[PDB]
Amino acid sequence: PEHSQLTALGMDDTETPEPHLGLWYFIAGAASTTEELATFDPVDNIVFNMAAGSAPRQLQLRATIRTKSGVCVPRKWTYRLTEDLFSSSCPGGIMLKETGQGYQRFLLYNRSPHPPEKCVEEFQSLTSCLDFKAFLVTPRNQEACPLSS
Amino acid sequence: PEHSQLTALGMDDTETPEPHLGLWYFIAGAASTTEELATFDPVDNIVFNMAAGSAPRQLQLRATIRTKSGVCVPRKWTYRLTEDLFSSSCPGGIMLKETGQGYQRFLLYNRSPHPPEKCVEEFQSLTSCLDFKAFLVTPRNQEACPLSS
Ligand code: NA
Ligand code: NA
Repeated sequence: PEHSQLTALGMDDTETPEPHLGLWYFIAGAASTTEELATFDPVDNIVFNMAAGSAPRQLQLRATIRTKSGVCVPRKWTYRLTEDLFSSSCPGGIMLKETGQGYQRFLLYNRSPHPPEKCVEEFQSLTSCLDFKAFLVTPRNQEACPLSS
Repeated sequence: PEHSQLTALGMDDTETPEPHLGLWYFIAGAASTTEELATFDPVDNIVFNMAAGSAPRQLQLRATIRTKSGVCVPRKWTYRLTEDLFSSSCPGGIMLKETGQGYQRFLLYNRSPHPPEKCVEEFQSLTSCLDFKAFLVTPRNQEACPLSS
């Protein structure tokens, strides 16, 4: 089972509930090339929940993508899990690193659909610092899409 | 001419003189694997100057490495140049990214042989954040070595 790889890189540890409960939102991505972010160009917003993957060391995201054009695309994604920022800039936040052969991207989620702008700024600033200058912030102009139970 | 690649990633812009004049010191390195830093294990300190490389888009470092065992190894290195941190944490600092096929490392220099410890801490913290957890700080217990003119 070859899946894309997630590594938790840091989070706001004071947020509730634990990560496998409740909803998360997709805020922004940073990568070294535009290709590693292009998949998100049609996205307005993403609401999702994270679950343990039944098989070991696995994460499942159940998502509904709100599209810039206004429609909703439901999605169930399975990943392999790997074997400052959130202290003030990003309350309710989590940053993950997505990895497979030939690609890397950093992904910024939040418990809130509209976190304080200084979160995206600090994430941009930090990733830009280390030369991951391809950057994408979801516009989040539209309502979230329905997501099951 | 295939050389290792340097990209200036940020610097304290208030330091004098311009980078191609005066001396610099090697403070620390961060990479994703120990292999990308192993070359520096025998190092106590490095004093060097940076020069334009006569051929275009090229940088030359003339260095003398003080070795942990106490000796001095002179060095002339030629690189290809690419086509927050320093605002407070690292006065006199510069961070570079060294790159070639199959490897990346971030390199921290300073005008001063012993910058304030909160510089190394912020560089460690920032690189560690983005999952570049192989880390090396030169011990700098010994005197710098002589370097020409
Ligand atoms: Na920087
Ligand atoms: Na972090």
